[PDB]
Amino acid sequence: PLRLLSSVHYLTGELPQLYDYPDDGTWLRANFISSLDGGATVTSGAMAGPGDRFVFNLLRELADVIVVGVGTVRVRMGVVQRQHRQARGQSEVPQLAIVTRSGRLDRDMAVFTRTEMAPLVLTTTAVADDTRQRLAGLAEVIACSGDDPGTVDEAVLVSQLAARGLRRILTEGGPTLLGTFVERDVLDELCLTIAPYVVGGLARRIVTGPGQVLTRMRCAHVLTDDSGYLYTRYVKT
Amino acid sequence: PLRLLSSVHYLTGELPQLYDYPDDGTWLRANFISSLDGGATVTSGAMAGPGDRFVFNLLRELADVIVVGVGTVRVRMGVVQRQHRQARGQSEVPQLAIVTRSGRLDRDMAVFTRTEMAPLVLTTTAVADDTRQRLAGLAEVIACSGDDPGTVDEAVLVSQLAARGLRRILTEGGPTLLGTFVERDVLDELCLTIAPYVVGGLARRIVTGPGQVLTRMRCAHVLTDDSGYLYTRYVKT
Ligand SMILES: C[C@H]1CNc2nc(N)[nH]c(=O)c2N1
Ligand SMILES: C[C@H]1CNc2nc(N)[nH]c(=O)c2N1
Repeated sequence: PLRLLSSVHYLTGELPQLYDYPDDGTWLRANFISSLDGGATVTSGAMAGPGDRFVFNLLRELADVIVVGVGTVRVRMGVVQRQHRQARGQSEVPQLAIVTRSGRLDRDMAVFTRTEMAPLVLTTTAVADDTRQRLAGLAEVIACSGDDPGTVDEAVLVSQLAARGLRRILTEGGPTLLGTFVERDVLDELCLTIAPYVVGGLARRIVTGPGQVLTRMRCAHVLTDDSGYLYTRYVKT
Repeated sequence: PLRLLSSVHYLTGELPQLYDYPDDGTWLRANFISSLDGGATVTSGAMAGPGDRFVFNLLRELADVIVVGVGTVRVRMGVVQRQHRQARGQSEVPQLAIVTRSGRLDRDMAVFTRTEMAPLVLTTTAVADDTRQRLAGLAEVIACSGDDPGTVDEAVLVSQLAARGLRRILTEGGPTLLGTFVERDVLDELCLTIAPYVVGGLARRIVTGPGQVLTRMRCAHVLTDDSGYLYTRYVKT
């Protein structure tokens, strides 16, 4: 009933295929890293070696847009990355989209200053106009409310991105945003690097919040390196 | 730099070898299960299928003693298990050891009633005598203090078990106890079942507490089944 996994193929070229987005339709992929004991932070960078950086950069290269919660904002491509993106018919650098319920973003933000192009600000119908005026010249502000003008509806958010030709979506956090995607069951795929460390009880998980679900996912692949990291890809359902 | 893992060997007999304890010396192994998003509970049973039950029972079968914190106590072997244990020179059923700093255990406890043999109660020098008197007939009470008679020293605990011929140690929790083992760096091995679910932000991790470490571990193996569970074994350092 059990089978041993082992190294069977040196990844030839072949990696982007293992992380391909579907040929059509919207697809929301998350990429996170955690310790063996489920801790997300030490930031997570301390747990991330060269292999994980390689996967991380690849997933950014494949994405139309990278969606990030505003807590975490408090995107570089190199020549080859830009080439590959252009060949596949994408913008040279992926768009950044920042999720905020309050819209309380400052112009003086690091996020607005060191980019090639204006990020998207994804927010509610209720604060969209004022946010649009305050961020004039810096960001495109998009209302992502469903039935309730005072909240962000995750399915609507995803649809708003798709409607702008940004159907291949990547999110890297933070844990609150990811927790809402998981709670609302709009997360299509989780790529998770399992780092070979234990960190003890203090650290938070890769998801936080009040939500509680039991969403079955299918294991699409597990990669590894000599350092004993596991680079996993799981897909609904 | 990356290699693809895949199924290469149907586990013939062969499983206990993959989970062997060292031939001599003390060895503290933990066995836990968690979701992809690092949640330990839904209890953890809801995430545990037949494969995980099989591994769980095997690890109990291999152990000299199972150490559990008192929060979690609020051990069956079948004929074949007993045979195997006897062949390897072990007691027919592994000993249970309950860790308590306060010693505040009641005689009326479920843990004392449905067992073949008296559990060990691992506690402090300061409360050992009174605990010994209250639990007369039900438990052997062992003081596990190091320099401080009011605390449990994890290294001493492990040594007290070893001194009684119980050098092959398994712990299944709870998260506070595991968190102290991790914090004190006395955990030699973690067997971790990664269940193919996300559960959202509410659940706790497999470890809790104030501790914060960065302990590198080596990946000894990863097993899998058709359901997409990963049964991992990591070892210090
Ligand atoms: C901030 C986090 C976010 N998500 C991640 N995912 C992987 N795989 N590696 C990281 O360093 C990080 N950093
Ligand atoms: C109570 C927990 C304890 N540790 C475990 N480890 C595995 N692998 N499976 C479980 O159900 C459990 N149950």
